[PDB]
Amino acid sequence: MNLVLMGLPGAGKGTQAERIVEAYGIPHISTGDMFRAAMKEGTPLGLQAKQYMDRGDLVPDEVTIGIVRERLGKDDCERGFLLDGFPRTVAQAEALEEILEEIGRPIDYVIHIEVRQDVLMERLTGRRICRNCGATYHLIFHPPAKPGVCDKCGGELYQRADDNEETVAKRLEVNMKQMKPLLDFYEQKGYLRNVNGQQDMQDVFADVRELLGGLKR
Ligand SMILES: Nc1ncnc2c1ncn2[C@@H]1O[C@H](COP(=O)(O)OP(=O)(O)OP(=O)(O)OP(=O)(O)OP(=O)(O)OC[C@H]2O[C@@H](n3cnc4c(N)ncnc43)[C@H](O)[C@@H]2O)[C@@H](O)[C@H]1O
Ligand SMILES: [Mg+2]
Ligand SMILES: [Zn+2]
Repeated sequence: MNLVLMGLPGAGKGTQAERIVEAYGIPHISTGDMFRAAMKEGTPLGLQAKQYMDRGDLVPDEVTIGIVRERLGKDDCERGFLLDGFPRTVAQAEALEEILEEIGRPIDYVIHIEVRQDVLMERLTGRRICRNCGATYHLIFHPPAKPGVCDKCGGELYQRADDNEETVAKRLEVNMKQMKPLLDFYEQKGYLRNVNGQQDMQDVFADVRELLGGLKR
């Protein structure tokens, strides 16, 4: 299963990714994760990226496409993969089509997790993620068993620097602007599918699973 998740910041892409990866054992490729790792490690790309992320802006396309091209070629992606929050622009999506054509791993479905903007500030400011394994929690909607401790590795949870009210408002604007063109791109391709992301996380996952059920695992 060769999959893309798309959706606004806070829509639940990571939360569903965790469940898809657990159930199907495919690699999770998250450009935000990659950029945050590089930033933590202090690499030149991480430091460049940090500037955009801190503002809530997108990292430029070509560097982003580069890291994805490199990632997607690995042997662990032979039996499927899950792209989470890439592509984010039409240019990214056009480059991805070429990339997948070259290695013979074309997309099965793009899954649009649809959430209205007026619930996303509360989703993002109460988001808490594990420092070690990146497991996602929410202080209201999905708290850990023990406060501040990841249920999966027992790591400490933290608040992403970009999940602050001002940067959230920028991220929503910047990504909303990219959405209609990117949705139209894939709608024209024919394999865009929508999932209502304003349901309990389990019900959202049920809808995702039922869509994936036509694919080989
Ligand atoms: N391709 C690209 N090109 C250019 N730049 C790029 C790029 N990719 C990354 N970047 C750069 O990197 C930055 C960060 O990218 P990124 O890390 O991808 O952050 P984002 O794009 O801001 O998306 P999030 O990861 O913010 O949201 P999500 O949809 O995963 O939601 P979650 O499941 O966590 O859920 C949110 C919260 O709500 C909760 N929740 C989840 N589902 C539900 C539900 N059904 N009900 C209630 N609460 C829920 C969760 O527990 C959690 O607390 C970008 O801003 C940009 O600078
Ligand atoms: Mg994410
Ligand atoms: Zn953890």
